[PDB]
Amino acid sequence: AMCMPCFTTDHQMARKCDDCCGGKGRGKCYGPQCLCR
Repeated sequence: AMCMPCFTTDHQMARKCDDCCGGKGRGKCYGPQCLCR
């Protein structure tokens, strides 16, 4: 499912997840998975 992981130890996990998913607000970190909308 995931675009990439979300690691809480990476304080920029939400920005990286957005980058994976195409830009601002497009990715959500839901537990250990970055999921694209």
